[PDB]
Amino acid sequence: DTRIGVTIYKYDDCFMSVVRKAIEQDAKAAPDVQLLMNDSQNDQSKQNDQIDVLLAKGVKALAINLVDPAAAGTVIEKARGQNVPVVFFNKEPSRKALDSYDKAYYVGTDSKESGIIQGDLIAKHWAANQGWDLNKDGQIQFVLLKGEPGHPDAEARTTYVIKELNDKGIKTEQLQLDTAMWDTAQAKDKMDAWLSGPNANKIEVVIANNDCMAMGAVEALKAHNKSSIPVFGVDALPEALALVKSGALAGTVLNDANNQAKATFDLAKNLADGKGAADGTNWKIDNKVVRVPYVGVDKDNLAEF
Ligand SMILES: OC[C@H]1O[C@@H](O)[C@H](O)[C@@H](O)[C@@H]1O
Ligand SMILES: [Ca+2]
Repeated sequence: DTRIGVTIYKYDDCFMSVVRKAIEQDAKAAPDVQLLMNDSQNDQSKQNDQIDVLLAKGVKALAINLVDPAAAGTVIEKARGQNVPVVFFNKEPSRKALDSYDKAYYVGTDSKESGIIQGDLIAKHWAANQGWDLNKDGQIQFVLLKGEPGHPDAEARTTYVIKELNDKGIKTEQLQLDTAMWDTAQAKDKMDAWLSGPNANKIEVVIANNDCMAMGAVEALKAHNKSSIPVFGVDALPEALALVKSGALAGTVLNDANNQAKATFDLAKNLADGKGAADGTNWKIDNKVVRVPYVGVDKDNLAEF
C-alpha cells in the first residue's frame, strides 16, 4: 500500500469540508492507496508538526492545504528532507516557492476569474434591478466581506469584482470593507455592525468573497429587516444554492470542489508511485499547476446545478 499524507487547513471551513470529503471518496477507487487525513485546526504550527509526523510514518507523497500560504517554503523544506513530492491545494504558493522544488505542484483555480464572474453577475442583476440604486446616483454603494488577508482568492476576488463592475461602466463606492476570515459568524457580526452604524441606510449591495460569509450577511440582514439588500457569494455550496432558490442570495459562483479533489488525488498518487504527475489522466498541468474553472450561478441557470 502507498501512504499519502493529507492536511486540511481546518475541517470546519465550509468549502474545504466539501473538498476533504471528495478526496476521501476518490481514495475508495484506489484500493492500493491509504490517505492519512489531518485537521490542522487553523494553526500552521499544528500543521507543521502533523507534516513531521506524516513524513516519519513514511508517506510517499503529501497533499497540503496550507493554513498560511506564506508557509509553503517551510513545508517544501520538510518534504525535501525525505525527497517526497508535495501537491499543494486551494491555498496557492508563490511562483518562487513552487519553482524552489521540482517535486512541488499546485491544484486550485484561476482566482481572478471568480472575481470577474462575480462582478459580471452583479452587473447583470444591477441592470435588471434599478430599484437597488437607493440614492439614484448610478453608482453601487457596497460593503465587502473579505477572506483571509493575503489569501490569493481573497485578494483576487476583492480586486476583480470591483474592477469588473467598473470596467463594465458601473461606478462603485466602497462604504465598508473588512475581513471575516471566510467564516459565517464573523461575517454576520461584521454585517450587523454595519447595519447598526450611522449611514447603514446607504448600503445597496453586499459582496462577499465566499458563501459562508455571504450566509452570515444574509442572517444579519434578516435580523434588521433589510433583506431587500442583495447579497453575492462564491463557492455554490449546497446551502448557498438553496438560498439562491429561496431568493435570500442573489448569486454565487461554483468553486469546483469535486474536480479539485480529483486532480489533487490523481497527481499525488502518480507522484507517490514515481510516475509523471498527469499520467493516465486528462489533467492539463501548466508549469506544475492545475486550475479548475469557476462558473457563475443564479436563478437563471440554477437548474444546471
Ligand atoms: O482556503 C479556504 C477558502 O478557499 C476558497 O477558495 C473558498 O472560496 C473559501 O470558501 C474557503 O474559505
Ligand atoms: Ca447608488
